[PDB]
Amino acid sequence: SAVQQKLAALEKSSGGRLGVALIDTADNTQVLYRGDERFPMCSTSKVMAAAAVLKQSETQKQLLNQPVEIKPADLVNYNPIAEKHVNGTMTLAELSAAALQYSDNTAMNKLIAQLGGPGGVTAFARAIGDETFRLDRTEPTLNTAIPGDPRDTTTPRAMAQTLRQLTLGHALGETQRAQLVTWLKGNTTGAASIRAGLPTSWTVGDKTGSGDYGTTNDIAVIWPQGRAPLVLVTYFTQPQQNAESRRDVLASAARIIAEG
Repeated sequence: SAVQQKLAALEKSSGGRLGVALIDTADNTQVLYRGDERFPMCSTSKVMAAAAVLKQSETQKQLLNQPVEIKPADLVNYNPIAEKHVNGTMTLAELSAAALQYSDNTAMNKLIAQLGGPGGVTAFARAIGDETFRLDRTEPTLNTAIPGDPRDTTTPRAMAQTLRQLTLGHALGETQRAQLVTWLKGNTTGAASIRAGLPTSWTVGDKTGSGDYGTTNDIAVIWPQGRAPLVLVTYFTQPQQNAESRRDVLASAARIIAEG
C-alpha cells in the first residue's frame, strides 16, 4: 500500500529500524509496518506498570492514596519528580503520574515493587490477553536495547492492541480507565514525537520512551475532531550503541499515517 511504501522510504532515509502499528477504531482496520518484530520498549513499558496498579485499585479502593517512602537509595538515573520528595512520601497516584507524565524512573521502580517485581507487570499483560509483552528488568537497565535481546520488548501490533484495550476498551474499570486517559493526555515529554506530525487540533495522550542504540519510541491514543479515535504505536532503534535519539522519525511516521 501507499502508506507502507512511504514508511519504508522513511526507514531507509533514517538508517534505523522502524515499527508502526495503527488501529483505526472506526472500522477496526489496522496498518502495520514491521508489526510483528520485537523492539525495546524502554519507558513505554511504564504504561503497563501504571495500568497494573490501577487494576489492583479496583479491589483495594484506597490503594492509590497509599503513601510510599522515597529514600536516597531509591533514586536512579532520572528522577525529576521523585527527587523533589526524597525523605518524604508520594502516593501511588502521584508515583503513577510521575512515571507517565515525566518518565520518572524511580517512580517506575516503585510501581514494579508494588506489583511484586517485573514478573508482576508481565502477569498483568497476560491477564488482559497480551502474550507478547515481557518486562524482565527494573530501571535503568531495562533500557539497554541490545540488538536481538528479547528482554523488555514487545511488538508494535501487540502494544497497539493492548493500549486500545486499556484506554478505549474495558480492560480496566471505568474510574481507572478515565484516570489513565487523563494521565496520558497530560504527558509533558511528547511534544516532538507523534504529536509533532499530527494536526494541532487533535487531542493526543501518549507515552514516550528512549534508550541505548538511539532507541526512540512513542505510543499514543488520538482523538481527532469529529472522528473515531485512533491508536498509534511508533518504535525506532538504530545500529550504533551511542546513536542520538530521532524523535523526528516518529513525527514523520505519524504525518505519513495521518495523510491516510
